Amino acid sequence: VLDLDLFRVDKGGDPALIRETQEKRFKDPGLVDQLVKADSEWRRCRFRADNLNKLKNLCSKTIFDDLTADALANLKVSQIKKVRLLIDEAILKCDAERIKLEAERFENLREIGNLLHPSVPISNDEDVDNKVERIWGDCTVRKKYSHVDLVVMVDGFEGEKGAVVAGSRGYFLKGVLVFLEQALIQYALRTLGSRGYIPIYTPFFMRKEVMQEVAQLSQFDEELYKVIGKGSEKSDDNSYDEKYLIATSEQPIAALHRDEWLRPEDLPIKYAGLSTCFRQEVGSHGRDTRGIFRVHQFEKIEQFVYSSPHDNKSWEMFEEMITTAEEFYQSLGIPYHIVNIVSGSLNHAASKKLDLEAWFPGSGAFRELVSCSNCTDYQARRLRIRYGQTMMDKVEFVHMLNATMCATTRTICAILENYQTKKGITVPEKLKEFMPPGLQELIPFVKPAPI
Amino acid sequence: VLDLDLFRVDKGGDPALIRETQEKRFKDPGLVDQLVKADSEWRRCRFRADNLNKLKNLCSKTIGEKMKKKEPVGDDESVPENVLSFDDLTADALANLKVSQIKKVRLLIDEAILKCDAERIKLEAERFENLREIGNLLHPSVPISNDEDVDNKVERIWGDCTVRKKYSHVDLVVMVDGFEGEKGAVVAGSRGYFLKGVLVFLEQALIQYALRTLGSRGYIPIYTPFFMRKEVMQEVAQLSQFDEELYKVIGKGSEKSDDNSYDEKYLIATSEQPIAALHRDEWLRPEDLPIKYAGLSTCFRQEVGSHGRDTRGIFRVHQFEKIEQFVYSSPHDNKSWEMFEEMITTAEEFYQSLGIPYHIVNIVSGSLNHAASKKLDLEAWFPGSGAFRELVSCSNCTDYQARRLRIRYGQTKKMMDKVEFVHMLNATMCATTRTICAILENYQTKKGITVPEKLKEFMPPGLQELIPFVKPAP
RNA sequence: GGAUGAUCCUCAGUGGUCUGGGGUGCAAGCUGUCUAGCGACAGAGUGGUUCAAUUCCACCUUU
Ligand SMILES: Nc1ncnc2c1ncn2[C@@H]1O[C@H](COP(=O)(O)OP(=O)(O)NP(=O)(O)O)[C@@H](O)[C@H]1O
Ligand SMILES: Nc1ncnc2c1ncn2[C@@H]1O[C@H](COP(=O)(O)OP(=O)(O)NP(=O)(O)O)[C@@H](O)[C@H]1O
Repeated sequence: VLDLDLFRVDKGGDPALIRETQEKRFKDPGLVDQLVKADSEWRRCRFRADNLNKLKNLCSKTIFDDLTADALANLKVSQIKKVRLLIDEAILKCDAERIKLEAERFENLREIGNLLHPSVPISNDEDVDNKVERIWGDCTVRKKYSHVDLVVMVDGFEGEKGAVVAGSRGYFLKGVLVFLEQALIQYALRTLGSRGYIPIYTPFFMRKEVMQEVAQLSQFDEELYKVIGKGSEKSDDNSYDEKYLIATSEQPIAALHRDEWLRPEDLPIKYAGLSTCFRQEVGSHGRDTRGIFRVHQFEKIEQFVYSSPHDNKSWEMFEEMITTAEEFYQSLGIPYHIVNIVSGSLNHAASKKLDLEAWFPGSGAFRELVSCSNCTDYQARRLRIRYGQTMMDKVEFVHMLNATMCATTRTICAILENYQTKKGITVPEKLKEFMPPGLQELIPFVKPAPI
Repeated sequence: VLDLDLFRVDKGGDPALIRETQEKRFKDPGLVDQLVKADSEWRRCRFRADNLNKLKNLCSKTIGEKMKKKEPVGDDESVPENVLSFDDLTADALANLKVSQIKKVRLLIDEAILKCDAERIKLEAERFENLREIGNLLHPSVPISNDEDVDNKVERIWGDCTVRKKYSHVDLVVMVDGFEGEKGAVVAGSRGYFLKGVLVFLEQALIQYALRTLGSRGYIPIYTPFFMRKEVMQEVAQLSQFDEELYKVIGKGSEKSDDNSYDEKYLIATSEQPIAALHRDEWLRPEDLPIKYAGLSTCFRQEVGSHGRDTRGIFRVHQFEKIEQFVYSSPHDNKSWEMFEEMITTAEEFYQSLGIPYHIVNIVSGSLNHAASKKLDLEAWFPGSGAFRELVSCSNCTDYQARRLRIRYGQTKKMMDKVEFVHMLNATMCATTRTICAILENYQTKKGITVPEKLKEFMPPGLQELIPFVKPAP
C-alpha cells in the first residue's frame, strides 16, 4: 500500500508519477484520481467534523446565525441548546460522509501497484519484451521423453485416482519420487540453513483479516481457496469463521512480524519458509494438464527476507538472493536462464521480479521454476512493520523480499527431463546423499510410456 | 456400513446382534428399528413393483390375443371400472375389456410404476440415512464400557520406566527456539503455530526416517491430497467428524473466469481418508497379497470437542504432519487380524528404535469410531509432563469402510454365492508434533536435547550430536 | 464481580473542560486536520444520561 503523501501535492509527493507508474504497469489509471478526490473530500469532511466538535466544546465553555460562530455569549438555556442539537445533526451527516470516503479512498489505494525499478522492462507482452539477463548450462540439447511420460515411467504418479479424490489436477505422488521430493527439501533446507537463513514451518491458513493485508483481490478471486471453521471450540457456538489456505509461505511469514517495530541492529533477517501451498489456478485451463507441472497442491521452500530500507541494502540482498537460487540450481546441474519480467506481469506488491526459467529438454522449451521479488516498503506499510522501536521523527517501514528456493514438484520435473537415460533418470550428485539405498545410483524405469 | 442381510431376519444374520452392538457402543439402538422399518417397506415396494410389471406384460399379451379373436369387436370408447385397483387382478377381467380399455389401463399401470420408483427411492434414501450412523461389529477382545480412563486395559508395556524429569514440552519447545505461539495465533487464529529452525530439521528427520523404515518393509510410499470431494469424504467420514473435525474448503469447481459455480471440499484429518479412496470401486486381486502403503500427509483437525486442553505447546494443533501405515488385507484366515497385530509391532519397533518408553492399550467400545472393529492405542510416556499420551493409534475396520467404498476380494474364487469385501486397516506411524514432544521430554538434558542415534544420520552437520538451548524457560 | 484500552510514570481525589501529593525527562507521549511557516483545534474502547463524562451508568474487550 503506497504512502498517502505521494497523492498529496500539499505534502512531499506527486501523483503524476504514480499515474505514470500505473500506465507502465498497464493497469488503467484514474484509480489515482478517484483516490485523490476521495482523499480531498475526506480532508474537507475531517476539517468540518473537527470544527463542529470545536463548537460542541465551545458551547459548554460558554455555559440566530449558525454557518460560523463568533465568541458567542448572548442568549442561553433554550437558545444555545437548539443550536447545539442542530450542530449534532450536522456531525451525524459529516460522520456518515467521513466513513464512506475513508472506506472508498482506501478501496482505491488497496489496488494501486508499487513503484517500479527503472531496470524493469515497460511492456505488456511477455514473450516478446522479456529480457534474459544471464544464461547458464547447456540450453539447446534435447531428449524427447517429456516429464509426463517420465513421471509415469517411474511409477510415481496417480493422476486418475487423484482426479477421483480431489477432482482434476489432484494427485497421489508415490514411492520413489516421495524420497526424491524429500531430498530436494532436505538439500534446500541445508543450503539455506548454512547461509544464515532460519528454517521456518508456517501455518497453511489465515484469518482473512490478516490475509487481506498480504494478498490482492485478483488472488482472492482466482487463486486462494477458502476455509470455513467454527471460530470456537464449543458445541454451544454455531457461529462460523472464514479462513483461507495459503498460496505461498511469503504470506504467513510476511505477517509473522505484523504491527512490530524491528530494530536496525538485528534487522537483516532471513527466513527459510517451509510450506505446502494451495492454489485454485483459475487462470489456466487446459494448460499443463496431464503431469504434476501444474497442480492445485504442492510443497515449496522459500527465501523471505526483512531488510533495511536506507541505502540499497534491499537491492543488494535482492541480487544476492537471486544469485543464491542460481547456485542452488547450478549445483543440481540444471541449465537455465534468468529473465527480467515486464511491468504488466508484475503483481501489485513487487517493484521488480527476476525469474529463473529452466530448460526442459524432453519438452524442448523453457519453463519457470523460481521467482524473486523485492516488494520494498509496500507490504510493510500495510502490516505496520516499522524500522526501530521508539526517536523522532517520520515513520519508516522495512523492505521485504521474497523469492523461491525450490518448488519441489516443478523442480522434480526439471530433474527428470534433464537427467533421463535409457534405464531411467540419473540421480544428480548432490541428492545421492539423501536418496535411499537403491536409488543413490539411479531412478529405474518399471513401467512403459502411456499411449 | 454393515450388511443389510444381517439386518434381514429371513436372510442370513440377526439384528438383535446389532442392537447389542449399539448397547456396547453406548449409542442408540432405535436407529436399527428405523432401518428395519424402511427396509421392510422398501421390500413391499419391490414386491408390488414386480407384481405390477407382471401385469404390464399380461396387458401387452391380452392385447396380443385381441387381433386373433377379432379385428373388429364391440365398442372402442367406453371407460374401465373397478378393475383399476392394482391390489388384486386376474386374466378374466382383462379378457373382458376391449382393446382400448386394456391399452389405457396399461398406461395407468405405467403411471403406478413411476410412483413406486419414486417411493422406492425415498425408502432407500431413508434406510441409508439410518445405515450411515450404525456402528461396525465389535471384536470380543475389546473392553465394554463408555469411559476410557477407568475401563481401559493395558496389554503390553515396553521400556524404562515411568521416569521423571522437569521442563514440560511446553517449556521445551520455547527453550530451543522452535515455537512461535503468539504470532501464530494472530495469523491462523487460536492454537496456530510457527515451527522454526532446528525443530524443522527434527521433524524432517522423523519423516525421512519413518519413510525409509516402512519403505524397507515393503510399504509403498505415498503422498496424498490434503482435501477430498464431498462425495468421497462423505464415504470415509461419519457425521460427528463433519461437525467437529473436518474443515470445509470451498473451490470454484472450474478453472474458467466464466464459471461462477463453486465446489465444496473438505480437508482431511488423517491420511487414512485419501488412501481409503485410492482404490475406490475396484476388484482387488487375490495374488496382490496384503498391499501396504506408507501415507505421508499433513492432517487438519478443527478440534471442536476439546476446549481448554493442552493450549500452550504444539501438543494439540489444528495442523500437523503425519505418517500412516495403511494396508489392504484379506478377511480370510483372520489375515487382517494377524497383520493388525503385525502393524502394531511395527510402530512398537520404531518407537523402540527411538528409545521412547510406552505401553499398548485396548480401547473401550464407548469411544470407538464407527468404522473400526477394534483400535490399539500406543501411549508413550512423558517424563517432563508426567503422564502417558496417545502418540499412536492402529485400527482394524474389517469390511465396514470396504463395503462403503466398494472394494471387493477380486472376482473371488466362485461366483453367485455371496460377494465378500476386503478387510482394510489403518495405523499412525508417526505423529510429528506429538512424537517431537515425546522426544523433547525423553532426550532433554540441561545443554539441550540429545539427538537419537537413528536421527543423527539425517540431521544436518552441526546438529547431529545435540540441539542446544538458547533461551530460558518461562 | 474486579482490573484494563490513548494525555511521561506513580498514588489518591473529583462532573467545571480536570485537581493534588510523590517521582522522572526536557528548556511532557500517540493519531489526525488546518496554516507557507509560526502555531491552533479535534480525538482518549464503544454508547447513554447529562448543556457538560477522568468521575455516573449501559457495554465490550484483554485478563
Ligand atoms: N500450479 C502450480 N503448481 C506448482 N507450482 C506452481 C504452480 N503455479 C506456480 N507455481 C510455483 O511458483 C513458482 C514461481 O512462479 P510464481 O511467480 O510463484 O507463480 P506464477 O507466476 O503464477 N507461475 P505460473 O502461474 O505457473 O505461470 C514456481 O517455482 C512454481 O513452483
Ligand atoms: N490436536 C491434535 N494435534 C496434533 N495431532 C493430533 C491431534 N489429535 C490427534 N492427533 C494425532 O492422531 C493420533 C491420536 O489418536 P487419533 O485416534 O488419531 O485421534 P484422537 O484419538 O482424537 N487423539 P485426541 O483427539 O488428541 O484425543 C496421534 O497420532 C496424534 O498425534
